[PDB]
Amino acid sequence: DNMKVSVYGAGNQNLYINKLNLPEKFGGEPPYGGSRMAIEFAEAGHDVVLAEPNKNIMSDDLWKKVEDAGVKVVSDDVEAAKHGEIHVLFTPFGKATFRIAKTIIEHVPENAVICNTCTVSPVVLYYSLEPILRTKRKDVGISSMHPAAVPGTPQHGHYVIGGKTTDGKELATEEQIKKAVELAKSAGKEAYVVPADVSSVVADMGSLVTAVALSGVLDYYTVGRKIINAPKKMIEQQVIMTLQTMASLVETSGIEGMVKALNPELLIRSASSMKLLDRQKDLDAALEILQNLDETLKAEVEKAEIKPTTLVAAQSLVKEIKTLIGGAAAEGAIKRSARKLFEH
Amino acid sequence: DNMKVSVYGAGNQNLYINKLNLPEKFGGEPPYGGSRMAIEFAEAGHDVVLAEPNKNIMSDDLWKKVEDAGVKVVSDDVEAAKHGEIHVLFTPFGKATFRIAKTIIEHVPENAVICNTCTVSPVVLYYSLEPILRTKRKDVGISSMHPAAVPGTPQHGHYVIGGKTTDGKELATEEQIKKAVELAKSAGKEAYVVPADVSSVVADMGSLVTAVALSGVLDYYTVGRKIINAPKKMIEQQVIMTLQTMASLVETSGIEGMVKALNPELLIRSASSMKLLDRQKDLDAALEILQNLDETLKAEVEKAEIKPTTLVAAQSLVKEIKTLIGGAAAEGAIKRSARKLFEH
Repeated sequence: DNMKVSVYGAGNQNLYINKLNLPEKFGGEPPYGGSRMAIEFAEAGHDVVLAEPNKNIMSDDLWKKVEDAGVKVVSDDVEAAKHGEIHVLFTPFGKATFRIAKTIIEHVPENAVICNTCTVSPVVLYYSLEPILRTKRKDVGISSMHPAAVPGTPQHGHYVIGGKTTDGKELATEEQIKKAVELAKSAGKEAYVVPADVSSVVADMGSLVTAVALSGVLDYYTVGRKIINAPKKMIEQQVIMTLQTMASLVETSGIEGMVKALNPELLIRSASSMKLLDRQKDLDAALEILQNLDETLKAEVEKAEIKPTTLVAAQSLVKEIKTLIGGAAAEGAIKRSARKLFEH
Repeated sequence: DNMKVSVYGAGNQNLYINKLNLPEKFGGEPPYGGSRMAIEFAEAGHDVVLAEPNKNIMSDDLWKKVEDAGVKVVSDDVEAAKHGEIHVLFTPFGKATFRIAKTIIEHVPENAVICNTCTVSPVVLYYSLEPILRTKRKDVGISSMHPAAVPGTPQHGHYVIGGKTTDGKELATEEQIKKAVELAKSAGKEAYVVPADVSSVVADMGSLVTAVALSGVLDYYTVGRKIINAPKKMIEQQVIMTLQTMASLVETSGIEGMVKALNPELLIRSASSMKLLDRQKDLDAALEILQNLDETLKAEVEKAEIKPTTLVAAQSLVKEIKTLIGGAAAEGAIKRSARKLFEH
């Protein structure tokens, strides 16, 4: 393939090189992140444009490397928009990802696909563009290419690609998803297609939380079934209640408000009595962490306010709303409320 | 002082003595659980009835201990219902909690309060009784009395009492809650009032999941803010996304379906490149656990089906539904869907 590829954002080389010291702490050599993605795509033979308005985002010697790989660098996102059949956003969190996506959407070629990388779930990106996608650009697809490590480090061995959602929504066509997969594979990375509604949870930075929370769920699942012989449905209900309540508390009250509501001291005492099995290293680590909370953090937790939080069964509620106001109106409600939290 | 108390359920002594091996691993002597609460309440000078239909739940010799404390044992829940001003449901069980509550609600004395102990959230218990509580028995309160460990063990030093919810709902009057607090304090216990919509997540066995998940969130919060310098709002959004997605997948697809959806092998690779600070023992523990999943478990994960699961911002969605159909109808939908998952 000789795909036309546009990458947006060179990546913050000061962060990677000078703050985090990736070369020594992880390995590889600069540049890292989006400009490295561009280099790898160009070396795989694709026709690559890198859009980066801020020339000072890396040293002259690193720009040399980008250029030597055959990457064409432009400062104007619209020029990049017109070039690519696939558009890869390596963009600074928040308004930048949404801003650039909204900037390029009116200019990308017929049937183009736009992919986020580390910032924003593809479902949220889709929602942010939905007024345009639903009508004038029904041809444009949304997907993602989550590296799961910083590109340029030896830890970067694959991409996670957001495909058809678990509830059957196709945010991009099969042809568009195949382009993302090939782009990942042509650059020697493995490519894993995952439902777009879960892709960011398995690959982005928050995967730390996913991994730790999951180990806790499995720990309890084992204790519950193998020691207590609690019914499976009950164990599942308790897991749902805990994860939902924490998510809802963070949503209304922030991390500190959530911490205030759950009360680490009380939590430690109850969780302690669940120390039963041979090795529950997750539980041991958790008890040590909660009992030695940051001095500033404890003070910031006591200052926090617990806001009104509604107990819900979320997927059961989604079904309830679909039957109540109809599929179209429910999806509208889900879209608008998702945007208000994750975009606005 | 010297209240009339009714306790329902003596507790599965085989579980406490033989499954959990409490006498050796934790301490104290049987009976444990509900019958031990009755004993302690009687030793504090209260007038106690213990309702237990199955006399074979424990040996005659353990029954002796209960009677010697002055506890009156009956097999009929309705008899206990007429006796108490406070009713304590010791049903770590399943739906028996709902059956007994529905049996006693028409028979409890004026102004009685009904408290569950483990597993079932008082908000859900309230919902299951709501048509009667909102019509014929507006005098009755619902609360909870979650022990910090199994009653009878040395580790049990406090109770968590479910009070007014975070969104300001009063399931019981302030006076009924203070009665519960006074009772809980029997035998020298501490008693803490926690909003009823979060009390079960802090004190029940699911607190294992709460503690471990919280340690992951705090780990990521620290790394995110102090090392990577990720914006706080980004960290909170990813935390919400992770917790919500795991909760929703378990709800639609079970533990096995959720694991299948998130894929521990993929998870280990992404989370590994977040081993980014001196001590992150939760992360270390999680990576080892995910890498050594139970064989029998793995086969049931490959057998599992990932069911339609909808990405949502739950509290934002609750607000959106309210603006669409009004507060009363929204609360109806929330109540019906909560009962469908947590009560059936």
